[PDB]
Amino acid sequence: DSYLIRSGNNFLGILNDIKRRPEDAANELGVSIEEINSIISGKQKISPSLIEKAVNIWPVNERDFYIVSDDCSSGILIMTSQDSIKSSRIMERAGKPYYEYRDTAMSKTAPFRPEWILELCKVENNDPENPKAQWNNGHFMHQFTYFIGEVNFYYKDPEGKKHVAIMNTGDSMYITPFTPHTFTTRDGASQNGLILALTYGSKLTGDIQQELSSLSLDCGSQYALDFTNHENASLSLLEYYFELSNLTKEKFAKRTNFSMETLADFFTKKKLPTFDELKIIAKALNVNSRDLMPNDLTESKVIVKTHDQCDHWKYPESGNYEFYELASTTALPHSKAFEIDVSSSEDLNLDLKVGLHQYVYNIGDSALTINWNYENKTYQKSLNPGDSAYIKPFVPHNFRGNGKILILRIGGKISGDSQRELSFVGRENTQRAISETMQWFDPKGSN
Amino acid sequence: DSYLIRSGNNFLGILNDIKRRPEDAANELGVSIEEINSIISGKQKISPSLIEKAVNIWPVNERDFYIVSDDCSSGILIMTSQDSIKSSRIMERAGKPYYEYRDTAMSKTAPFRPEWILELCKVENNDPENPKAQWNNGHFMHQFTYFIGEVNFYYKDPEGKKHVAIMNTGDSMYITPFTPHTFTTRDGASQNGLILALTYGSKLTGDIQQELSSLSLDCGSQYALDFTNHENASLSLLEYYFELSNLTKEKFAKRTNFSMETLADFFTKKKLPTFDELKIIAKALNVNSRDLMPNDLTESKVIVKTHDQCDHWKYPESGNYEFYELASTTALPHSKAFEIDVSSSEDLNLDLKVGLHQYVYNIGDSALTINWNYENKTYQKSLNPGDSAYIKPFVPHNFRGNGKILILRIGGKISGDSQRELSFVGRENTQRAISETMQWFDPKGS
Ligand SMILES: [Fe+3]
Ligand SMILES: [Fe+3]
Ligand SMILES: [Fe+3]
Repeated sequence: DSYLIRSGNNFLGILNDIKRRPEDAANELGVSIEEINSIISGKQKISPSLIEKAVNIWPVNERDFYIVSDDCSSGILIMTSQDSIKSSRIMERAGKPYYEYRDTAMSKTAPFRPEWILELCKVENNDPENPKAQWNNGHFMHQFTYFIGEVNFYYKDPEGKKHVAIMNTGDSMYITPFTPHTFTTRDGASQNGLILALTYGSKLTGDIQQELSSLSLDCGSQYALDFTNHENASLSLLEYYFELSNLTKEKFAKRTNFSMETLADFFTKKKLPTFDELKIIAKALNVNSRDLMPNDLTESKVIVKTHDQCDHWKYPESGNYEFYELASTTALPHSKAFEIDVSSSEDLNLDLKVGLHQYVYNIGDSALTINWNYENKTYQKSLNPGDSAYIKPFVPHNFRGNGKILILRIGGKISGDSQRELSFVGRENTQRAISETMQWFDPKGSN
Repeated sequence: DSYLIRSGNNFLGILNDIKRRPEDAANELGVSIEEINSIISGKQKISPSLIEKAVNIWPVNERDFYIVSDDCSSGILIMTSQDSIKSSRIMERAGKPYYEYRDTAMSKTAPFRPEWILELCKVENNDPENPKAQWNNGHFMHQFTYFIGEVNFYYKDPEGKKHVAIMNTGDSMYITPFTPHTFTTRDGASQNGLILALTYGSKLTGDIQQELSSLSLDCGSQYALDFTNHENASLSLLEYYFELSNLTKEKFAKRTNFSMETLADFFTKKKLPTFDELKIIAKALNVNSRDLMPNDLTESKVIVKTHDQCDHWKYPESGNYEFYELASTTALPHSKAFEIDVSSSEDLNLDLKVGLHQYVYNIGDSALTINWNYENKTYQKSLNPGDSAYIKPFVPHNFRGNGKILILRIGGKISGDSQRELSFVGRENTQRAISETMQWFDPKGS
């Protein structure tokens, strides 16, 4: 029923945005005003017949009327090791069993696609060209990976040359979307190698992808700027925002009080604008220096990090956890992967809180408890070995017991531009910004 | 239909992301593998029965299966002044007709909601408290406005006080979402005032709004950082990203090699980190300095800009146009509004090209010709007074003749983070990133 309230708020917002009153919707859609008001109030779900009428007269899409179902209303969603076994499926490559996939904790509200994947193909050497390795085409999802056992991680560099990483338990990696890769188990291993492939979408799924799909490939491909290195990224961003301004080079020079030659040094990669120069350039282009800056450095398309390279620290000061910093890339500043040693059993107090989507997997051999609070209610559930969990953003929680967990945090679609826009709109408006509850004007008047 | 091909590609993407082969989808959904392949190849639209079944076993929502119909297949969509009159609706406030709305050029692929709105209520003075002004509640859409005639722009400040800006032809404004406002016509004016309220969504509509809607208000509201001023924005971002790292303050100090007095001055707003210090903080928090940076300055919630205040220049160097920079705010760096005088008769070059959504309205009293190219096909169409058009991003085009146009450019959801991510993925991967066409692996091998 809270689904219907959110669905009614969604329909009301659609009517506000196109400047249609409830009476206007009834007249233009050929339906009674009672049906329109019953949808707005959340009494009756909107029908497929009404949705199709709306697409026919208004610049709205069918997907605008279907909201996301909340499948984790208590704030944390747990999937058992037994349920993961039931979802098992074997995939063959070149006629022999190659992978076993198992689903882990996912939610309709989060972009996680975390896969338990056992490596069924064994190799006799660590040659990256070994023909036993069956390669994929690369895939759309970003992929973080945690290694368990004697796994070989095969991947290609941008030139197409094959590489392999000889991985062991606690190693981790990140691989950029559409980079081909495959995994095997080394011969002589006590058991088959296993990877926890924590794949996810970021800022190219859902609505944004649809906004691109309606563009021609020639136009759409021009959004992809040259970020192959830091200097190219600086010029690509400068050129893009210079084009956005619709200035001439002469007016641009006159506005910044830079010479035409100074500008020429920038656009030919001869000179790089200093921080002070970048701020003047940004003001002239009606943008922020933040908008002209690339990332601080250019990461490799594939990041490999062995466990011995992981920095660690106690958290919090009391020391209930030991955090291990797993593989990462500044190309995804909101993707945080941690290995956490849990050694605390004295209380139920909530010592962890973070504004990101969270996925958990019990990689130890002991059971752990998750305590959390959500909507004025406190919960406590067990996370056994092989169990996984999804945690909504900002939910205060802890982990209790003696064990080890894998955690991946991602920003989803909110972190970054969206979070910043919501902050500018104002904290007093966040509730209405998330879900509209009133018509955009009162016809009786404000007087 | 290219709709069914894109819709099948979308279904393939869903299966790839959950690691389901066509055979895996057939077994779990209880349907034949021919039905699965016929959807993927575009030979048949997926049924509501199959979608409902997919939502019941997989972490997908129904909206994931409905794609956007391309209603602008030529790259530019034109709406006539007559079509705008046909969409007319007069709205009353406090018992009297107050506005006449008319729709202008819109596309299902773009976030524009641009309204032609005639001010039917006339006021006898310029008092912001005048009871004839009928205020709204504020609305979700960002709003740019271009003024035609003797219009009064009423708005409220953050403290709820009422203001009025005495506007005239060529004036423009921006107003932040949910700021209440209304418009009237000044007396003695020869005709009713008109505004072109070019409203639009940016980065809080659709999926982003859905991602927030499933969170409790307590959790969702914590995404809203304190951006009331530049210093508060700097501390808000620093604290948010410090929490993401899950460091203690002590490990943070050891990682940065900063003294505790230096960190304490940051978190109490005594001192703000220098640019060199900000790079050290970002490396320690495993993010970019740009991610820790706020905007350069804090803009007002309402921006008012008269015609006299608009800088202008000839474009290009040869001089087919005179561009006038209308109202703007660095809170939306991808929103660019221009008034353009066109005085070019015979130049073949397509001299305008920009990676943003574009809205055009003929505000002059003369017709203009728009030339453009899209998908290896050159077009030429007329833009009469009162006609409007939507232009897809990166479409090369020009305007020819003698006249005046209003242009609003917005980034939609693409500009910013999404564009940067697509750039990192690589231009050679753009086709599959936009629409996946192959299974993520070949079951026969490499
Ligand atoms: Fe993969
Ligand atoms: Fe408005
Ligand atoms: Fe006057």
